[PDB]
Amino acid sequence: LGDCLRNWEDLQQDFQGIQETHRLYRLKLEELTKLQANCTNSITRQKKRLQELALVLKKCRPSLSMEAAQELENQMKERQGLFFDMEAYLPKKNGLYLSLVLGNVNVTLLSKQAKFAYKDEYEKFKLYLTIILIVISFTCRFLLNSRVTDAAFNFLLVWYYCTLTIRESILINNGSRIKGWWVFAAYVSTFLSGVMLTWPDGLMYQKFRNQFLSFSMYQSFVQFLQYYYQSGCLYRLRAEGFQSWMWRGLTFLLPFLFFGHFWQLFNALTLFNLARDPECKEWQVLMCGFPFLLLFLGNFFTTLRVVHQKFHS
Amino acid sequence: LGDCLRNWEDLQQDFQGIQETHRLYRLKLEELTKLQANCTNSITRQKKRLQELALVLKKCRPSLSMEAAQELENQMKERQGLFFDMEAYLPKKNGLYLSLVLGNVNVTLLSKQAKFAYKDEYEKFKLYLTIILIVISFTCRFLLNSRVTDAAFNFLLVWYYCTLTIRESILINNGSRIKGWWVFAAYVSTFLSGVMLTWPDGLMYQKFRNQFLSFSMYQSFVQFLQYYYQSGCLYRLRAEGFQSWMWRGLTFLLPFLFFGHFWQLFNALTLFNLARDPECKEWQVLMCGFPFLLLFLGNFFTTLRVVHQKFHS
Ligand SMILES: CC(C)(COP(=O)(O)OP(=O)(O)OC[C@H]1O[C@@H](n2cnc3c(N)ncnc32)[C@H](O)[C@@H]1OP(=O)(O)O)[C@@H](O)C(=O)NCCC(=O)NCCS
Ligand SMILES: CC(C)(COP(=O)(O)OP(=O)(O)OC[C@H]1O[C@@H](n2cnc3c(N)ncnc32)[C@H](O)[C@@H]1OP(=O)(O)O)[C@@H](O)C(=O)NCCC(=O)NCCS
Repeated sequence: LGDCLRNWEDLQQDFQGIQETHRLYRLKLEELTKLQANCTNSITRQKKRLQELALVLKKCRPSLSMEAAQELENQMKERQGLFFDMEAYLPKKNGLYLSLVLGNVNVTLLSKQAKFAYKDEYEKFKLYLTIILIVISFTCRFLLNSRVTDAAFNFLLVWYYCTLTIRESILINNGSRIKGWWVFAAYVSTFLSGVMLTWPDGLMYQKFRNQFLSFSMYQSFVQFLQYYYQSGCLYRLRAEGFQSWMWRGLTFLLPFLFFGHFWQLFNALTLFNLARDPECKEWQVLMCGFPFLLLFLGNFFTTLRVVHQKFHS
Repeated sequence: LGDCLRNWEDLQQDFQGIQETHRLYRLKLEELTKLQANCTNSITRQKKRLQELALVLKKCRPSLSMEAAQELENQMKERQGLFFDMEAYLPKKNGLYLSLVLGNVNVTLLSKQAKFAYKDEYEKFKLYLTIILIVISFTCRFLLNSRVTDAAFNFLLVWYYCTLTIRESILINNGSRIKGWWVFAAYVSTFLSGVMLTWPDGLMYQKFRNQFLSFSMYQSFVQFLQYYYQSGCLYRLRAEGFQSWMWRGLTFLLPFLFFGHFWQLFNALTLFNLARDPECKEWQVLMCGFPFLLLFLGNFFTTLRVVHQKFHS
């Protein structure tokens, strides 16, 4: 009717406004997309030129005011670190893994509150799937001696460790100092739980079923303590007394980490004593004992490293 | 030395500049991040108010110049589509699936050349993994009658269909009109290839091994024709004569799509005749015949839908 168009025009009176407002935004979006690329080639050509200055300096300090020359070291150690806080608000480019899974989308959070809010969502993610991986691995272990439910647990374990590699790769390019092992221990665990699906139900599977299930039920319990430490370390780093918490959550975490690292060792030697048995006929016995042997030496000799660097600091 | 610092200062004569330049960028980045949210709440409150105008009109046209009332339709048919080209340069928010896998990162490409360059990379991705899924499924089918290599093919098939759901979900929020089935046919195929790993090597597996392997070797060959059509429809839509190609690549695609849809039907009825056999003892016989029965009715009655809408246009 008449008024039916009267309200139709009182709403398009400002549709000229957003149409006007959306012009001055795609213009801002396009001039901002060039300020990023401008600011990216200019701090990357200086940095590659900066290290060139260091090598020209590195060769002389052995041959040589002993520190008058290394007074230039702390001059380019913070500056190269100044470039790192610069490059933290510039869009990076995906690595070989994210370009595979996601393509060439941009995954860098261009804020300091957005890297936080994403690393908080990441710790909550590992906690919510820890409440599922400890409820599904408890029925599997105690309530149901089945194989369709045990294969549904390894399909969650595979999907949960594949989602970690993706989320730990979005953290790694948005400014996270995740040591190389922790991102590899997820590929090793996806593999170890992948060869766990191909394992035919038989006599060796029922002899390692209780060990694997009650370990990945413990490995979820220790991820409840990792959460409360990890999320307490990122909610306190945002805002001396922080090393009194860090050296308290760690003291109450290491015994539960080393009881887990020596359960992976025990889980490996088992699959090596299940192989020497004639009733064994499956390669999956040996090809699980090696991941449990990698995950031991990798996790153990890295958690010791993390404490060897925190002891000095 | 002396000149060793002379070049140290000639390189930081502009480090005051980028430090200056990087201030005026994070300021632009922060005022742009507010222009997006400003422009997002203003075209979403008008749109939800726009449909309100339509319902206030929709009730009167049956009860009632009746076309002077319905000329309001095409007045807000493209207007609501005008909002769709607006919202195409604003960052969306991830759906329930991307928020699971990726978190709350932003995955929308804010350009028209960036949505193209990402949908081109997506078609090339499906082509490169089609050359792997046709080389690994040919050895499996003809060269190697093994089980560790057949389980390595289903682990690629699972990973390939899980990477499609992620990449088809980044397309869907960056402006792609992918029909609901095509994104579901990937969850059905991941499941069907997931219950293909749990299938214990036995007597029923060796009776369906040749069918499944030679189908997923055909299904890769038809993805060579899908690529050259999909990428030909993507490089021509960028730049009458386009319906002469579209109705030619389609004419040479439908016979290869319906020979594939009636192979999924044949693959389903087989797993229903492998169940009625006493020598069958595995639920995986039935739980594959249903996905092959979904993938038939879903793919077939959707490819017919796609041709039923292109016939009218
Ligand atoms: C000591 C420990 C508990 C955490 O200490 P930490 O202070 O967080 O480690 P770092 O000082 O090296 O910091 C590395 C960065 O990556 C994170 N990080 C540390 N361990 C990580 C891990 N396993 N996975 C992902 N991120 C990790 C840290 O939060 C930090 O992030 P940020 O600097 O961007 O904020 C670590 O050894 C750990 O997490 N071990 C788990 C291994 C395990 O599960 N063993 C049992 C198997 S049954
Ligand atoms: C007809 C067909 C070949 C493609 O026609 P089409 O014109 O591309 O489809 P539409 O017109 O509906 O367009 C839908 C959108 O999603 C894309 N699309 C179409 N089919 C798609 C599919 N299976 N997967 C992903 N995207 C698809 C289109 O490229 C288009 O993208 P865009 O508009 O953002 O540029 C389609 O039926 C198809 O791809 N079928 C494949 C199913 C199959 O593999 N069967 C054999 C199984 S053995």
